[PDB]
Amino acid sequence: SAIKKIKEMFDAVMPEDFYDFWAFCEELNPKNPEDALMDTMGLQLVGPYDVLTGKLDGSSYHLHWRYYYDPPEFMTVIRGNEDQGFHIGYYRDEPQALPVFVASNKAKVSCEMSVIGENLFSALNTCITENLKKIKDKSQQSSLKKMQTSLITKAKELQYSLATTTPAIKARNKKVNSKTLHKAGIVVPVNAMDVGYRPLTVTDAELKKMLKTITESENKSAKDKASDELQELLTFVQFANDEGDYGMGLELGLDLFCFGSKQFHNTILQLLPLAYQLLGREKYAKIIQEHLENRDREKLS
Repeated sequence: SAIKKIKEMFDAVMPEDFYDFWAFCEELNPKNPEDALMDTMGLQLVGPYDVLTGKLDGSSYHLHWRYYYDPPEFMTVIRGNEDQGFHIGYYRDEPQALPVFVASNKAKVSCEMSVIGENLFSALNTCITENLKKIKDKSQQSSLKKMQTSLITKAKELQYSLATTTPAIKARNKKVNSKTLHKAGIVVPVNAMDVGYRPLTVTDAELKKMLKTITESENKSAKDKASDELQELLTFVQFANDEGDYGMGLELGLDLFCFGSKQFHNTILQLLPLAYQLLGREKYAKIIQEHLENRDREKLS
């Protein structure tokens, strides 16, 4: 019941910890399981969790709670500080496949992704531990230190790891071709002849200086040269695409997306839609097309 409507609206299969985490929250706040973490740490379950609540019941739902710097692989499930744009979501290399780990992002700070666990129990344990080190009252150490005890004990009965990193995550990081500007990483197939990925001709630091000059610099000389250096990269990507190294177009597309400048929107759908479809990741091609279609938004709907 809950399963078929999540694949009805969000076209994706959720892990076991997704459903177990809602049960854990329902034992905390039975009326409003979504707001079980609200008074304690100020987080609310959203995204595919809104199917379990019923605020949206009666295509366009992937974008619902998709922040500015959320790549197609990222799907938000918990929202937080609205000044920082803090939120937690599942990172998923392949749309068919299950999420590889849980990650958080501060959309109003940078595009960088922070891996906080393999499941949402470890994700919450990481958030609790970080919050406990910051100065607070005696009662707010009391109120949240009880939730850590509750979180710990339910994680073990259900037998979920609470570590920040797990062997599977480390094994996945071995297969990453590039960290990307968001630092979460990209994984594409690479055959025996080492075909599939191709690194960028420029490093990440050099690349940001190239994009900065294009968007914010007053030297028609320097900005045209940097713009021409971007064309060389774009021209290298289609040589790679012709030869099968699809991963480079995926890296550079995500790097432009990570920079945040809306000047590169047209250039991003030059890269990522074509990349995701050559990689056999059709849905992620449709994600990015709609996200840049309307990127500045009231994430509620």
